[PDB]
Amino acid sequence: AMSSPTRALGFLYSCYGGVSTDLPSAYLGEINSTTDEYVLPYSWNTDGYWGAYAFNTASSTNQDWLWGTTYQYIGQCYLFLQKLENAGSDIASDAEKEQWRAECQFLVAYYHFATLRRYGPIPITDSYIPMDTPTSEYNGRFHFDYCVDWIANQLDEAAKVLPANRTATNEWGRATSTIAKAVKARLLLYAASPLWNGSFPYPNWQNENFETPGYGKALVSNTYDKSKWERALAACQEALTLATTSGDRELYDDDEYYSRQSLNLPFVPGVADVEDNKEFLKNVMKMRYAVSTRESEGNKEIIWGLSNQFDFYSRYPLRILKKSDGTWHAGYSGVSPTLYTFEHFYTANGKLPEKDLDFTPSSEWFESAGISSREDIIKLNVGREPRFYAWMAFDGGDYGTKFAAGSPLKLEMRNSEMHGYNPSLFNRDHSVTGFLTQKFVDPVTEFYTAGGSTSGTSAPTILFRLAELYLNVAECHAALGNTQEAIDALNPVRERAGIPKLTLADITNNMTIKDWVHNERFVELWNEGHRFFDVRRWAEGAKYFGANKREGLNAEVQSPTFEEFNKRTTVDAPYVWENRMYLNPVFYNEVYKNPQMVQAPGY
Ligand SMILES: [K+]
Ligand SMILES: [K+]
Ligand code: NI
Ligand code: NI
Ligand code: NI
Repeated sequence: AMSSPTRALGFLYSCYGGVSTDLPSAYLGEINSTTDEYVLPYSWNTDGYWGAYAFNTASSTNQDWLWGTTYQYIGQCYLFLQKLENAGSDIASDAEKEQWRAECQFLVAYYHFATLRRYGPIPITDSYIPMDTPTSEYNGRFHFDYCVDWIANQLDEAAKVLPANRTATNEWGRATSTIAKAVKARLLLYAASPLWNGSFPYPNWQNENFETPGYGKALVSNTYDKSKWERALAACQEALTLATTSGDRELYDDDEYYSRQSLNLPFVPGVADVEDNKEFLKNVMKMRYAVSTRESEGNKEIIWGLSNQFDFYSRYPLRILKKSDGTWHAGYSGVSPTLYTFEHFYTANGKLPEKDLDFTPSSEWFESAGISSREDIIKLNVGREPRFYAWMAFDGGDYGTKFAAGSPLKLEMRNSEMHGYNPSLFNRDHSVTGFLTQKFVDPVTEFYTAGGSTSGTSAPTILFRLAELYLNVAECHAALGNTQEAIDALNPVRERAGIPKLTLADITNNMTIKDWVHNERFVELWNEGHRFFDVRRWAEGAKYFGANKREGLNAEVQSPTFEEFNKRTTVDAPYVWENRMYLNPVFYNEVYKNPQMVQAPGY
């Protein structure tokens, strides 16, 4: 696709340039910092787009135009393909051309999907568009179900050609059949969901002067279609089977990496480092490593990951460690897990705290657990599942392993001169809720008194991993009424996390199979850029993202007593949900420039 093999390869490489769009876990990104998982300080709303999307002040002139990027790279793909058709065998063999075409095909499909999941019905662009094209020829949005069918067919075509697995040798992760099928699986699952399968809030939203074959001017189905779940199940089953066979993927299950890295097991309240507790404590560290390790470190769970990194300082506590020069290593402490998060991670028995007969009643959750020398730890934070201690952090508990000059950092969230609220000292920065997260934080992370620090070796940012494929299959079985099979899909994820398996006995009028799947997803994929899309596709924006839903402790008052601090407090920022927020508004200019384009409803 130009004047030499090296040139053409470089051109192909540039086609992958858009895959970091809506990067998971980047704290300024709206798909990350606008959900009920966690909140950022309201004063941080001047930075990035998260504020606009969280508080419903996004508009056609105040938006994240990722559409611009995705169609930019789609064009780059078809431009490549066009040049490659005129390319001789001195550029690439026929077999290699086929590979390159499949890579571009996958990319075009993925880029469309990345646009679809944010904007809804989109124009299908399946060729290079010369800029002297008459505006009357521009495609408008195609009906959502038309879009789904095309993307799915494009992913299936690419999967026929692409290899199922590749060796990780550098930072360029090229497409596989495994990735193609996993994208399709997530696509069809989304398509079968309430928002796109019977619960779209604007049933009369439609095209004005553009037709979709099979649908006329309609844009979204307004009627439940069970066949969508049937096709989603088959797609999810296929993706899982492929990944676990020639994809050579398996859930990360190493219990001893911490040991090979010369680390101590973590402090967990009520679970002392003794022989009878080793399994639990080792599960805690396993779950820390599960989302912070390379394939070369032994992780074979990641299906698609990127070299692109995201910031950690935003989740670190305020004062980390006093250097020998008297100044402090410091974090921003802004990523602030909600009570919703602290109430929906499981108990040690694999149940919701509220539902668990063997767990503290909600009336006592904010009382001290009375743990000697760690009296700040409340009862809610004792007796939980390994994933909770792996990924969360709280007053009186530890942050990290080697964090503060080789030792774990004890959190003092009520201390205005350590990790607590104090605008005069820390300016904008503080935990909004009194909690923190340490997900993705490398256990080897260490700040040095002499200055400097290490965050250990870097890890890919996950786009797709295998645990998701289990959860997807589980969700399809649940929708179809296949209760045992839904349970069978959830259980490998539960067992790996060190909580009990579900049986039919666990499925009741107090905890349905759909409850279990959705909560397993909330936990396992926490802060991996899913909750944004999942709450939307489930059409539960009002329920989880609405005004006053977000809660935490009394963490925005200076130097509170234990009793003042530990009180359920509504997060004090103008969060709202309105139905227009299901969709990303189209850039003002695009709506103006394309006569066949319609704006999202309410924008
Ligand atoms: K790989
Ligand atoms: K407890
Ligand atoms: Ni309806
Ligand atoms: Ni209870
Ligand atoms: Ni228009």
